[PDB]
Amino acid sequence: LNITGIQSDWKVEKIEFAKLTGERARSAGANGRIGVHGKSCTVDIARITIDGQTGYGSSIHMTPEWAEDVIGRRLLDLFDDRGRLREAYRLQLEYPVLDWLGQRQGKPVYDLVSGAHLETGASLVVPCYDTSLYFDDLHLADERAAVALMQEEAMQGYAKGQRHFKIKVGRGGRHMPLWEGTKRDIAIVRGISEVAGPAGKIMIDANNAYNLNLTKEVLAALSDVNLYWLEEAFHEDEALYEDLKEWLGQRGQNVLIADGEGLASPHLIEWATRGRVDVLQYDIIWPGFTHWMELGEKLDAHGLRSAPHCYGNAYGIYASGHLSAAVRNFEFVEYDDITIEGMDVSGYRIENGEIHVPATPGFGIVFDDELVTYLINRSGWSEGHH
Ligand SMILES: [Mg+2]
Ligand SMILES: [Mg+2]
Repeated sequence: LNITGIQSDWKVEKIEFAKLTGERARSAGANGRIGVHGKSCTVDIARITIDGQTGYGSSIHMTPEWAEDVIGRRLLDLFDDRGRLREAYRLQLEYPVLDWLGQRQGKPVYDLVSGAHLETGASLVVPCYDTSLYFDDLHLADERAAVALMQEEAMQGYAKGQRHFKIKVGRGGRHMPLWEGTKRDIAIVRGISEVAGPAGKIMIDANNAYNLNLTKEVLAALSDVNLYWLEEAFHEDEALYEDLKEWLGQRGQNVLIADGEGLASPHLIEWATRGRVDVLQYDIIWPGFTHWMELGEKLDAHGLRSAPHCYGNAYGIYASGHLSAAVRNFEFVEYDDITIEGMDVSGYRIENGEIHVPATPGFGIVFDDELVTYLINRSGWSEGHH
């Protein structure tokens, strides 16, 4: 981030907070470890005002008491001598602040953070995948029926421009009997592979419901299906992933190991640098965008891949698209089709397995000021003044 244009008199004038609500296009069922996710979605949003101009973005871990202590601070003082937002402000304010900087400079965040030296202008187009393939089949006793239902769901995404798909597996860990559930996982993946076709990338996500041998059984069953990655087969463990990697190598089966969401092992990155994990999946909100810019740099330096987790928060989708400009080995935007009341994302569009990020200021999302003001006053909160 270049902050040489930030004037020292620009101060945080107001911070306001509200929870926006919406719905995903199709209700999401269970996954390997927990129950139905549902259709309702929310996004916690803050609106910051600095030098008479507003910026909007995701905000977490912020209380009115915390914000009260930030009012009156100079924007410059929120940054490192290296142009990086200080740790203390990231979760609460990085998104509103980055949006703000984009509004004030009239640039999309991707241009602010890319560190690019070549002339800008080229449209930002980023691979994405459909993450919405949950255990939506559990009400069906028949395996073939289950496959057909999941194929239809994949087709729904395909019609909306999705070409790559992540399929939840691990049905036998908790929700179905172990052996039947595992057979069904395999059959569903095969079925979706037929939908996606030869250029469609297929990922599977067990949400830790497998163990090493169950994982080997599933992978062997799916030899003829080109799987792009295997995500959270079981809780990350250097010894188990070392084994799996060697096993995959012996079979010449090319499947990336992906991990890192939730409460990750504190040694996961170490394990990745030693070759046990290929794709890292820390969440786009926590630890966040600034963190990911630094992490992405380190991962790039080791030839490791970045695939920020995003689920449960629609805002993170658009953030992920912008982050891609700052990380060489950026894999995909994890996409969930969500409509949030008051959050106009129409500048973005999906086409042929890619999300086209608009070149408009900040994150290119236009919030409904009046609705947000209502929500702030009704249930949210406000600190500072105009
Ligand atoms: Mg996952
Ligand atoms: Mg994990």
